[PDB]
Amino acid sequence: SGFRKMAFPSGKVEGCMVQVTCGTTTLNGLWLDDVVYCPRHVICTSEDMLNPNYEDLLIRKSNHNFLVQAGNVQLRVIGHSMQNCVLKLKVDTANPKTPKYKFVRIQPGQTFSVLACYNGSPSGVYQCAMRPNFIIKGSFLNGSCGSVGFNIDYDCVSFCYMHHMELPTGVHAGTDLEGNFYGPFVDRQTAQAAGTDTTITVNVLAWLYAAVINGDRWFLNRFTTTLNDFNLVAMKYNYEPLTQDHVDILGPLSAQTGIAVLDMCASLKELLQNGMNGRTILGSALLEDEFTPFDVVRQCSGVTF
Amino acid sequence: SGFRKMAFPSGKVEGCMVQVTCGTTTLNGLWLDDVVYCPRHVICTSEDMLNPNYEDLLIRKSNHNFLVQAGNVQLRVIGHSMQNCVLKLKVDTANPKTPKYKFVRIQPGQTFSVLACYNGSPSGVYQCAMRPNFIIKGSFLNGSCGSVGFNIDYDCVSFCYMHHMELPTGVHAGTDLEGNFYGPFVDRQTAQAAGTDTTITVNVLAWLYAAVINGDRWFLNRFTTTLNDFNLVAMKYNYEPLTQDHVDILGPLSAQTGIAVLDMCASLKELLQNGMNGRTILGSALLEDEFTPFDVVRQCSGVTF
Repeated sequence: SGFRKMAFPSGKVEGCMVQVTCGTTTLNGLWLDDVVYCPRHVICTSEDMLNPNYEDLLIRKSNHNFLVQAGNVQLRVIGHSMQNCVLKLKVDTANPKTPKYKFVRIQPGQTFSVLACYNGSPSGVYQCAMRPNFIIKGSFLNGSCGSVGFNIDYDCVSFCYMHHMELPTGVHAGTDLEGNFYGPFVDRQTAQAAGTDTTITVNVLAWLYAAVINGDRWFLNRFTTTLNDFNLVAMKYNYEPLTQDHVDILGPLSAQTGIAVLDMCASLKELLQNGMNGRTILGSALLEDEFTPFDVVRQCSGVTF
Repeated sequence: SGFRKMAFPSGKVEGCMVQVTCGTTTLNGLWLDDVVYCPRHVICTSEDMLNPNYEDLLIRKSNHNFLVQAGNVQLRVIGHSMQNCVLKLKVDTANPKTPKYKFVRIQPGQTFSVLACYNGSPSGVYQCAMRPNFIIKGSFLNGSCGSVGFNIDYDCVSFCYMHHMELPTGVHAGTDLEGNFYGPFVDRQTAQAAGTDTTITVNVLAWLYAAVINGDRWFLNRFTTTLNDFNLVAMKYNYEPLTQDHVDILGPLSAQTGIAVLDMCASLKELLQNGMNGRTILGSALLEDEFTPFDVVRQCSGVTF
């Protein structure tokens, strides 16, 4: 037993990380089959970033202007094109370590692992949520751009995120692997702000179930509530409203624990109204919202890959 | 910027995980060169675990009684011996994925990554501290035994932990890779308890430095203190006493931030005396002690492997 924020094993992703250099700018790329995916802002100077016309900047770039280095070996780039906010560099060698993979656009509230890289070399790995306002709160230093986020289902890696920007507020923004940004963000150094940060209610509930399963139950109270009643309360605390789908999704946890979803909602309500009074739940003094219901099930039954 | 509890990339360790089965018991082993390391309690029934004589139980086991399976391939076991609380199974094939490695006995307060495995397959990876009372608080389900903890320095993996026991209290105990337990624990299902859980003061300080570097400085106050003064306070809050060595170790962070170690100690003192008043530091409502000073430096400058 015991419950941790756990990333997926990163080996399959490690073998896909390369270094992409164009002009003075170096960042990370993802080498799958004979294509290297990286942020298009690889082509920009720091001055360019204030107001780039990527189409114009791209005109002055040829295949030979993109140095792609996989460990100590130079890849020959035989073609390139822009797809939304990513570059696809066609290279002449298929990555021999290409895993079974998908590209997936994840929903707000869903979680994934980030393999933070610099100069195409991995630094570390950690679990993240795509927040309701479409930012993530990661750890991304200079050079980290092109680092990816992913899930694994057995042998298949689903890539969902590529890092592109740190906003003035210190939060992080990026795209799916087709290069469309999560949220309204653009690949320009301007004032952009994320909206109100809201908590992923369904995730908090899952985490409370994980707690109970693990012996933390001091927070279980004698009340129940209704979806509408609970949601009134959720609104005030900037919690995402809870829907019947969310309830359905929590069913297996409800069943395992014998605690009806709405009874757990009532426990959550008291916690929002009265706080934790200096206590903890699974070694946290606040309500953790970076575990999905599936994450909880996955850990609590020990699914492997 | 931004600051996360980050594990080391796990690829190098993944390629060393196997499944060890003896009788009805299956767990994980670490395959390095031509040796598989696993917990000796692989040889025990659940009844045996109440009071095992490992020497006697071992007498009835031959090489052929240990099924070692690396992915889908059976390894031939050509020798076996007991070293403290681990078995070393000599197999006839060197692991072709053996990385540069060391075995190291870590000190209390030091951190490492755990690759949680079941049936020799990885589940996930997360960062841990060896606590002052020699337990870790992990996530280890049935079958997880033999999962390892490690650090990486560039290409060299330093293995420091193998999981063996969950205590009645839900905390976890294990050995170094020579099979000596951290702390007083034994590989028997009896009442054993860890002592008083104390906080790793030097780590809390490092984390406060990480905070400041990242823009969280609301907790900086106008006071300083002395080692002795601070320690009086530390005693009361069950914080490990701070020594001159710890101060020395924090020097680079002191220098980068321009905040003297003893001034940061005074900030910490007020936090212990007055709590956080419902505020957070790097998105935590309590004092995080699972980052070493080196961890902080490592992340804040983006060291790769």
